[PDB]
Amino acid sequence: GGKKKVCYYYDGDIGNYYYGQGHPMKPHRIRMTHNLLLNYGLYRKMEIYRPHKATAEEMTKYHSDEYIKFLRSIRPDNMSEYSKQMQRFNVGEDCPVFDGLFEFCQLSTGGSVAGAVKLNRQQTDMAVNWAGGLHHAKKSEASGFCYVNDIVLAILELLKYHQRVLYIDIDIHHGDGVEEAFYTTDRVMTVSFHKYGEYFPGTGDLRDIGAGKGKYYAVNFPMRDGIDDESYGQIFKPIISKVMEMYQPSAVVLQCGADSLSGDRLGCFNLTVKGHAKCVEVVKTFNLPLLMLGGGGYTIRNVARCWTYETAVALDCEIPNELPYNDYFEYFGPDFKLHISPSNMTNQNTPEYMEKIKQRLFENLRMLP
Ligand SMILES: [Ca+2]
Ligand SMILES: [Ca+2]
Ligand SMILES: [Zn+2]
Repeated sequence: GGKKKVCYYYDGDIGNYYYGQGHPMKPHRIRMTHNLLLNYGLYRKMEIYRPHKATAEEMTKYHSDEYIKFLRSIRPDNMSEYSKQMQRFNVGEDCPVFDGLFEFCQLSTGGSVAGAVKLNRQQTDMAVNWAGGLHHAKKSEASGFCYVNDIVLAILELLKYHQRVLYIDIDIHHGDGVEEAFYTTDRVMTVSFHKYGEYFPGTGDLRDIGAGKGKYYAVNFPMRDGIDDESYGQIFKPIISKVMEMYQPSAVVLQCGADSLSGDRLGCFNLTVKGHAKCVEVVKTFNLPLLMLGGGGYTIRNVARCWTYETAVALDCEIPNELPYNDYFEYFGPDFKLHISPSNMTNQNTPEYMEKIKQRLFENLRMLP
């Protein structure tokens, strides 16, 4: 399918937002990512855009007027005047109020949508927005560190020019927000691979398959602790292949949540950057308008490496394992390499389990026209 034109969305301000003392979600990781790919000379091969700030008008194409209205108003100075509404909208602990909250959502969202609009116009083959991928956010509620669901809004944009859009979610956590939004339609197929069993967000069972017009247009691959490169690659390509064959989308959205990497602070998977990036490689080969977003990721050196590498994969541009000098060079010790080693954790996902789940999803997929 040849080399592909990549467009890439980043706001220099994004790293300055702070969830608070001790919070694992660190918007700084995107700036590190940015700096890393810059120092590898990857700006030479792609177009760089600074997203606009998405507006409430844009946000309410999915979200309720009341919830956005709230997000626009809530500040740390005025919290105690909003306790009820906070509780209503699950803003308080997991999803803290911080300085610039709304603007952060605006910039996060603005890349996802600008990416979609760019793809809609047939001006890029791939769009990259690492600040996006906030799959947990719900119509009137924040969840799992996400406030505004940029993915959904982006898909609402793609649906303007595409009958069928494929959403794939390789974050360790289940894409409930996206799944939920599109649960009753066939215009969006959602595919989430994720840890399942006593683990946020609690949804994403094999048996969760959509409803109504959208029965079989939601697909879930529940996994256990310690999944590795061979196990993941054993099933990702076969499943993505069958899905492409049966569903035939004309646009793909790929959430590349990096918390599925080995050594993640909150994750319990054992993938490498290469294993992780293999997913991007597989979806790439299909040659469809492809929007790539971020998501989870809490060992921030590993997040930087992951998305740097995956941007380079978008570009089909080989980069050395020797990290170039960069503004965060010390975060990458003691090795200063691009690629990571798996840990020695047990893979609870037997080869047999992986084959069984895949055979069951195959059954489900036979049910499409
Ligand atoms: Ca997932
Ligand atoms: Ca669906
Ligand atoms: Zn996650």
